[PDB]
Amino acid sequence: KTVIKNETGTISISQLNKNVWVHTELGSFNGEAVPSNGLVLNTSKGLVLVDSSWDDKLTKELIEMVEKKFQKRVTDVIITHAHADRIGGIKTLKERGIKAHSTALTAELAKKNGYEEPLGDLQTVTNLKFGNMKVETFYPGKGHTEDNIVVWLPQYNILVGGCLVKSTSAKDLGNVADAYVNEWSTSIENVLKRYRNINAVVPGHGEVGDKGLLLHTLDLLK
Ligand SMILES: O=C(O)/C(S)=C/c1c(F)ccc(F)c1F
Ligand SMILES: [Zn+2]
Ligand SMILES: [Zn+2]
Repeated sequence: KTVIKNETGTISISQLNKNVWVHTELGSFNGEAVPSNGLVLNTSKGLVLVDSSWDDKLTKELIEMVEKKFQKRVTDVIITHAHADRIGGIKTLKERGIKAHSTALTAELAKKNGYEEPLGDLQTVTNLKFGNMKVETFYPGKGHTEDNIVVWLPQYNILVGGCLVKSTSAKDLGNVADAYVNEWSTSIENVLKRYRNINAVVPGHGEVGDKGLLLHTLDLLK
């Protein structure tokens, strides 16, 4: 697939189909680069992102790269939980007039932790349409965090698992300070029950996979 990088290599976009790309950014933490993934949706009414990035500098540069390439503005972002990889660029979004969608719980947690607040407009199931691009958001229950949601593209059967879903390279659950490891299995089961025919699964970190990433996450939770 087509892969396009910034000069530093810290931001990359990879094409999944004509209108759907994965964005990946490296956040540097004590000398260790840590990548994280979101989506870029190229719609007839603008660009929509699933997730920002670790901080405002990276978010600014991601927006600028995609607006230049796709020749449209970023209009909306969906924030999938209130950790820095997802929400760290919220100040940039607000000051540019980019709408930052989230559940109410994600917005409360953002505020509790000193971030600017997203809209708190998403429910347990929300169906959005941007141009011709359909987007469903789903709260499956607690897992990696109490608030994590997934994003589904029904025209492509693409699931953005976010940090609820571990990549094949993840050999443990990672940081579980804010996680609910009992509920996590049930939450993944709720995803597997809702979306029974999945073409790709985008984890929060690591390589794109398929429903096997869900099953891998269930095994890590044993
Ligand atoms: O494993 C992950 O998906 C994530 S988001 C871990 C994590 C976290 F628990 C707290 C803060 C943060 F900045 C993080 F990156
Ligand atoms: Zn997280
Ligand atoms: Zn994460």
